[PDB]
Amino acid sequence: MKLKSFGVFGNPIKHSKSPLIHNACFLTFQKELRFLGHYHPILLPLESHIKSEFLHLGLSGANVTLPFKERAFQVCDKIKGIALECGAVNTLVLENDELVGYNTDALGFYLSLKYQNALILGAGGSAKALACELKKQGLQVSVLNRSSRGLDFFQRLGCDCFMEPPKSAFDLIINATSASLHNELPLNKEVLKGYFKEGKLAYDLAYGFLTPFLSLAKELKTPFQDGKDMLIYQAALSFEKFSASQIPYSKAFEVMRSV
Ligand SMILES: NC(=O)C1=CN([C@@H]2O[C@H](COP(=O)(O)OP(=O)(O)OC[C@H]3O[C@@H](n4cnc5c(N)ncnc54)[C@H](OP(=O)(O)O)[C@@H]3O)[C@@H](O)[C@H]2O)C=CC1
Ligand SMILES: O=C(O)C1=C[C@@H](O)[C@@H](O)[C@H](O)C1
Repeated sequence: MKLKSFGVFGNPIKHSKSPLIHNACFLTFQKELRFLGHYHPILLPLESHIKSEFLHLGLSGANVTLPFKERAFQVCDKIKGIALECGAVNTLVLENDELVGYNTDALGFYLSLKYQNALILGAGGSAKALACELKKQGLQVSVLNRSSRGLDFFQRLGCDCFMEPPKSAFDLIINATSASLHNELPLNKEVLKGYFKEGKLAYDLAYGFLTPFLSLAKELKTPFQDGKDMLIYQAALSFEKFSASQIPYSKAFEVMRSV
């Protein structure tokens, strides 16, 4: 049997539960796979090059997490599937000696979600995949962000874009910023309170602890959900891509969910 190398690129990366759930799958499916796969956390400098590192490390496949998903989109040799509409790549696979990118956040988020409009906080890789997905489900989408960079993408999708918080009600209030993992609110506390009091679901992408955003939803008795189901769904989808589409995602998902 041959060894194959995988990982997850990020900064920070120490929080990531992607190694745990993937490694479990690589062991569970080793015979099917006919290789011995191992998945590492990989802390990348803010100014390194995703493609060069992937190649230098000899990876067969990787995930990409904050703050690299839009950069991954720019450096792939080839993009496939819905990533072509996401402006963001979270899944890398070496295919035909080329670095190919995919996006599993869009469908992972779809699957994780059991609504007519949405407010997305955040403009980065995760927010782009989400906005693309929600617009496809027929939702109205508004995007509120700190900065005005990277908003052409949301305008062309047909979203309403803001730097000043709109005074209107949103069913879904989604925290797709990286504030939580640096552990601060994505927005002013009082503004956020008003959104929650009229909202139906507070959704934070961060997983593994109670974020300031979700603690405040909790405090107000607004229904809330963290990033765990999305993590596992996108992970499974990626694993399917890692396997060259041999292991079906639903098979990975059951192993990942239990570990
Ligand atoms: N459910 C799950 O398990 C998943 C969760 N998500 C999570 O979503 C988060 C975002 O990831 P990703 O999109 O790749 O990261 P990016 O670095 O691509 O984007 C992060 C965004 O958050 C914004 N932001 C950061 N700090 C603040 C702040 N204090 N206030 C308002 N906005 C802020 C940034 O704005 P600016 O440009 O102004 O800095 C940027 O728009 C991460 O925590 C990631 O783990 C991602 C995938 C899966
Ligand atoms: O925390 C993680 O390990 C990840 C989170 C999301 O950004 C995913 O998109 C990424 O592929 C892996």
